[PDB]
Amino acid sequence: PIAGTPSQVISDGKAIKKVALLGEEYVGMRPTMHVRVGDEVKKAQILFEDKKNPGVKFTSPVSGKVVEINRGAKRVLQSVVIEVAGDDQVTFDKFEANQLASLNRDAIKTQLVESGLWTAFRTRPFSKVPAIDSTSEAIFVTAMDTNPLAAEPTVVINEQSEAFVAGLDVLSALTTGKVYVCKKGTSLPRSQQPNVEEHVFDGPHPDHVAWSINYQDVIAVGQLFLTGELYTQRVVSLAGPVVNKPRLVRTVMGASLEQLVDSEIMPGEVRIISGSVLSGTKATGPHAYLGRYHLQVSVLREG
Repeated sequence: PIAGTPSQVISDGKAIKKVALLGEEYVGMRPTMHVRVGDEVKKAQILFEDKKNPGVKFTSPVSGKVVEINRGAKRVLQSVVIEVAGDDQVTFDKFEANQLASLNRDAIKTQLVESGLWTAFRTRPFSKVPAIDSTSEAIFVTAMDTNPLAAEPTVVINEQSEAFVAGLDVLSALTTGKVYVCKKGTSLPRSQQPNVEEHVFDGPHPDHVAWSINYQDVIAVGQLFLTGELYTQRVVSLAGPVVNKPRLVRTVMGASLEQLVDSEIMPGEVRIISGSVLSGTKATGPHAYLGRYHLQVSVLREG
């Protein structure tokens, strides 16, 4: 019973020379561009802002040069594409791990907003990035994944136990109430803060607004406050019936998916999806990049 089931083992992904942010992934987003084609950007430099969500910043995952600003019907921002070059970056304050749970909420927000990592959060429902002036009594951490062919979160978190817990400690200070780690039964490194809860699930077989953030973005939150640098590493499941060796591969936020799957694939006509067949983007043309909230890439036969 495989049908493209990934080996839950991490290895290096194929080389990535360009990345993008995808404008249509952010509910209600109406962009104001802060770069144009030809601009050089640092990692964590702002590429655009949302007119309908003032103060939220959408920042570059890499140092490089803006090579494409793709727009569709009614001029919607499809993608801002950055060709990797150099290692320039905006840096932020760093802290000892023992200080994180005691930081002030407003300083936490400012660092998350300024770095762009604030976009990791989405409200429930509406699925919008929270307003920067808002708070939540309930931050949910998704440390499980029910999508077919997803990466097992425990395997990823095991490489990054310190940063995962550090991220939970930051969230424990950010929430006005509790943090809820949604997980399968398998044990995980545990925050020591009393308002971080675990919610254990098993499956599948086969204002009062909560926020949600996935476990890889929690690792990124811990790295941001421990090191002062935006942490753009991703571990994604590369899987599907036409993937020769489905497995977990290291890549970067926003990675070119044409470059990521370069001869990982059996011959024939195939379709690349950022995310899963249940929740994904057809990764073609200006959309052929890893979506902000996607932790897997599915490649399937065409018919």
